[PDB]
Amino acid sequence: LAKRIDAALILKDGRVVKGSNFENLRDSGDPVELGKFYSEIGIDELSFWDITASVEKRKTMLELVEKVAEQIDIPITVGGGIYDFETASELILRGADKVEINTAAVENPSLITQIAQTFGSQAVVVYIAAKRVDGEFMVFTYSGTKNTGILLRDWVVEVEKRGAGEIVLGSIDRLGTKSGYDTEMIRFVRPLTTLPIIAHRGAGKTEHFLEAFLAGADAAKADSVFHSREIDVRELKEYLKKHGVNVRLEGL
Ligand SMILES: N#Cc1cc([N+](=O)[O-])ccc1O
Repeated sequence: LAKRIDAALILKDGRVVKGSNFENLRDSGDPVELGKFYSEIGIDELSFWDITASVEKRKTMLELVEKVAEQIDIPITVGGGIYDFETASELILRGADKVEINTAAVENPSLITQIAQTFGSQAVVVYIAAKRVDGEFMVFTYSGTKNTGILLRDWVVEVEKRGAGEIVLGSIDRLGTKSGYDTEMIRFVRPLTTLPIIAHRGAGKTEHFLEAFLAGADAAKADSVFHSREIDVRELKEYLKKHGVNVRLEGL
């Protein structure tokens, strides 16, 4: 395939947290206008990740999905507080192409075969959060705090086997850093699974993305780095092409 540049939008109350620095938008903080803007300038897939806990927070997502699905041309993934089949089913049907699950996946791994059987494996993204514990990659859950004792070697083969469509590979050690994708972790996972692998956490500069794809990543996601305008998405794509990565450009 080619390699994707996925962009990720963190939501509270259907708002984009800290918004964005594109002064040309009408509502920097509006996910719909931001998301559709990223789809006009190079992003290949978008993530809508909701940090809302609240009472009517399942509605605010089903709302925004509906508004987003009529407007945005590229694939959309949703995750944030998705713990059961009800919530995913309702989200895919309201307009979500893929639903992300994590803790609920590790706690009942058949929720992914469940979502898969109904909506197709392509609709199921398993986010795996891992950090080194005593020289050994472990899967963590609950926002990367609960050391589940499942080592990643095995979770990556289980996830594939249970029917997931793609994995987001997030290195907890890189949260907030801007040193680069954990390319050791990517290289460690790469032979364990034929599934598409989305690199996440670390991105700080252009060249980090070239590193991520040589480590075997099928895609790289970042967020703040694009919204702050540290890395201009179009620049990022001309670079990746300059040095032999297969990425889709536009050319006007
Ligand atoms: N994808 C993703 C994602 C996950 C987390 N998270 O599992 O805390 C936060 C922000 C994100 O964009």
